[PDB]
Amino acid sequence: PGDPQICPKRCVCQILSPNLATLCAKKGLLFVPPNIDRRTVELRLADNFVTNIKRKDFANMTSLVDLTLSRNTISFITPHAFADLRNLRALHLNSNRLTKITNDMFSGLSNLHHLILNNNQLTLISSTAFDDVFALEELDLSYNNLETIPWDAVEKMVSLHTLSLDHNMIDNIPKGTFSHLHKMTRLDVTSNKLQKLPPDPLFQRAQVLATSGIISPSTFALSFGGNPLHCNCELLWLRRLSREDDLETCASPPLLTGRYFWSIPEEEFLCEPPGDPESNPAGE
Amino acid sequence: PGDPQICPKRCVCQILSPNLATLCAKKGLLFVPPNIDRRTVELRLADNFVTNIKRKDFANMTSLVDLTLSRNTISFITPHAFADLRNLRALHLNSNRLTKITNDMFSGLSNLHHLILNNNQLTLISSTAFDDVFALEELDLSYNNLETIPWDAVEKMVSLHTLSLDHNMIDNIPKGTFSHLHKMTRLDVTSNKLQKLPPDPLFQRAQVLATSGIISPSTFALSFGGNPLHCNCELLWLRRLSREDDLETCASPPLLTGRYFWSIPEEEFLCEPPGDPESNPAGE
Ligand SMILES: *[C@@H]1O[C@H](CO)[C@@H](O)[C@H](O)[C@H]1NC(C)=O
Ligand SMILES: *[C@@H]1O[C@H](CO)[C@@H](O)[C@H](O)[C@H]1NC(C)=O
Ligand SMILES: [Ca+2]
Ligand SMILES: [Ca+2]
Ligand SMILES: [Ca+2]
Ligand SMILES: [Ca+2]
Ligand SMILES: [Ca+2]
Ligand SMILES: [Ca+2]
Ligand SMILES: [Ca+2]
Ligand SMILES: [Ca+2]
Ligand SMILES: [Cl-]
Ligand SMILES: [Cl-]
Ligand SMILES: [Cl-]
Ligand SMILES: [Cl-]
Ligand code: NA
Ligand code: NA
Ligand code: NA
Ligand code: NA
Ligand code: NA
Ligand code: NA
Repeated sequence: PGDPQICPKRCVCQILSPNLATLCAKKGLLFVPPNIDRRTVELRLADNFVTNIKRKDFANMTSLVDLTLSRNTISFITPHAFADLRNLRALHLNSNRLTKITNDMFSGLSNLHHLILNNNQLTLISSTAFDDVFALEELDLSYNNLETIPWDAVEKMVSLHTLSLDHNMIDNIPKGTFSHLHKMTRLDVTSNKLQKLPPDPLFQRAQVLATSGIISPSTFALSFGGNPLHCNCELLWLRRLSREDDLETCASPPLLTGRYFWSIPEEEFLCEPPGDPESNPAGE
Repeated sequence: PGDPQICPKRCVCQILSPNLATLCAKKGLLFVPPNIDRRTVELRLADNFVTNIKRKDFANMTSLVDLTLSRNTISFITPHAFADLRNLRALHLNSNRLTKITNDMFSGLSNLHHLILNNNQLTLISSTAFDDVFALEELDLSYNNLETIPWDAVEKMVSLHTLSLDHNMIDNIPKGTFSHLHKMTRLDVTSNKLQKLPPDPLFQRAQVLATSGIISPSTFALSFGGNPLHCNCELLWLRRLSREDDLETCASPPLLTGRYFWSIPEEEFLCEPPGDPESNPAGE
């Protein structure tokens, strides 16, 4: 309807026509203010103490595009809370207390290009949780407890140019995930449990080359440092890249344990014919 | 013995007589280097990826004073790991993955004046864990999951001048804890579950006073903001202090819900004679 504009007592509401924005940031709120005009395009709740997301909070916000909950203490989100936002392109949940991501949490958002989850305690993400977010251009999981993510849903995100997994428990990356993703310019796996990384043509751009007539800048940013790397032939493709030394370190095999990844010559990365690994490349 | 000095390959060892220091910081280590001279006074491991503390790591370090493990990913500490350090005055565990503090973890350290635990996932601290640390001048629990701490052990720390509890789940502070602690200059309870705060004479110094012939600086730093304050007569002593407005907010009673703590007049903080609280001050 054509009702007059609603603004919470503690917030500031801006109208730059047609758009309307509700800025509540750093007001000390313990919960989402009850009266927020449903026509708000941008909603800034960041740097508050809100602990809970009620179903009624964001209900019926059709034109809502940016929503920033960052730096709140949030342990719970009522199901179907975001179910009413079709137009939301960006959502910032970072620096909260979320321990889990359910299937129904993000289920409604088709138009979302940015999902920022970093600096939470999340130990788990449900299998279908990312099925509807396939339009994401940015996904930040950094600084969490995750040992795995819905890889099958991630390999279906075509336009994603940034994936930040750093500072997690992730022990494995499936081998074919990035094949169909040609927009990815950034992957940060730093401080994880990875013993191995899958080869991808994208990673061929993670090195600097020159003296061909042009000095080629690095067009892909990859950081694998801080992982318990098991150093064998499977990582040789990575050892062949010409890169800065980030102090990456091999966890295994025992003779390579403790030594810098780039300080090891290429000839000393060895796979053992048939238990390292385990018809591997030697053949059997 | 008089053995030659041991230094790890990746570290730098300084001798300023008599003292010896081993600086391993930011070397990318996945574990504590095995050879570290047992006579080291200061050991800097910060900004590494070490995940585990073995019994042998710090064993037999008698003269060790400062030990900084900060900004590591550490989920486990072998029992009796610190049992051999009598002279340790400072220990920095901050920014790690520790989820728990056992009874045997700190059991050995009498001389410890500084314990920095901030930015961990700790949900629990065992009842006797702090019994031996009674000499602590600084204890930083900030940014954790704690709902309670060994208050009985804390009220026995006489020389403690700083306690940082901020950004936790703590729902209650016992009423008599700070009575015997006259050295405390700082308490940060910000972003907790506290509905109430106990009155203490120390908190009488948390306000600024002037026009008596001297403008008195604030000699005690207290931050209670970001708590679900239940606003009744029990907090009146706090409302009487003349302080900056940090945007503290009452969670309850319903008529005070959402309103700024300092925007409420003193006459509107009311306790109800006999269920708020519950022979309370009205008498029964
Ligand atoms: C959402 O919309 C429905 C109908 O469109 C209405 O009944 C309900 O009260 C609305 N809720 C909010 C929080 O606006
Ligand atoms: C610690 O000292 C004991 C005896 O003093 C010795 O047997 C043991 O090997 C030492 N361990 C380390 C790690 O220095
Ligand atoms: Ca964009
Ligand atoms: Ca495929
Ligand atoms: Ca393709
Ligand atoms: Ca690790
Ligand atoms: Ca000191
Ligand atoms: Ca007492
Ligand atoms: Ca006394
Ligand atoms: Ca809170
Ligand atoms: Cl927090
Ligand atoms: Cl974390
Ligand atoms: Cl970490
Ligand atoms: Cl935290
Ligand atoms: Na906050
Ligand atoms: Na946080
Ligand atoms: Na390994
Ligand atoms: Na680190
Ligand atoms: Na951390
Ligand atoms: Na309350």
